[PDB]
Amino acid sequence: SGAIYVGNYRVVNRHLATHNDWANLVWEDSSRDLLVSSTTAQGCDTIARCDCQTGVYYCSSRRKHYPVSFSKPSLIFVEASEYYPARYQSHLMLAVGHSEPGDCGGILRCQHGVVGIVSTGGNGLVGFADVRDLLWLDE
Ligand SMILES: CSc1ccccc1N(C)C(=O)N1CCC[C@H](C(N)=O)C1
Ligand SMILES: [Zn+2]
Repeated sequence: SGAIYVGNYRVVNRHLATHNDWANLVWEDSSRDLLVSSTTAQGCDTIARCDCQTGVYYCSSRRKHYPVSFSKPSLIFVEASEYYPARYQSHLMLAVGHSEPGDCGGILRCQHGVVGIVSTGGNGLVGFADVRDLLWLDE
């Protein structure tokens, strides 16, 4: 679980969006596993605008923040789960790190701010949904 709170926006994994989220929708993309809903109060997260490939992510299944190197946002095969059929997920970055289902929503941050949120994983892999291209989150 977890979200990004920037301006009057709440950014969550689309597969974990609550009933309150769909009733206040701004934008969603199934192929990216992202959903953005509107908020009444202003949030304080800053979105990174960079091409960093090193950062720190929060892993709820270990209660630890880990430093990682991560790939550039790409179209990557994601196996079928209870939330999506087998498909390519776009704008996804992989790192070598622990993750389990339950860790989705953990923030990945670099020196410039929020880069993305945990969205997928594997044996010793963790995947993050990038948000650095969503320039409109700033305005
Ligand atoms: C952190 S998720 C995880 C971690 C280790 C191992 C497996 C997973 N699973 C199952 C995973 O990748 N998911 C389930 C949630 C939806 C994901 C998606 N964006 O399509 C696919
Ligand atoms: Zn950066």
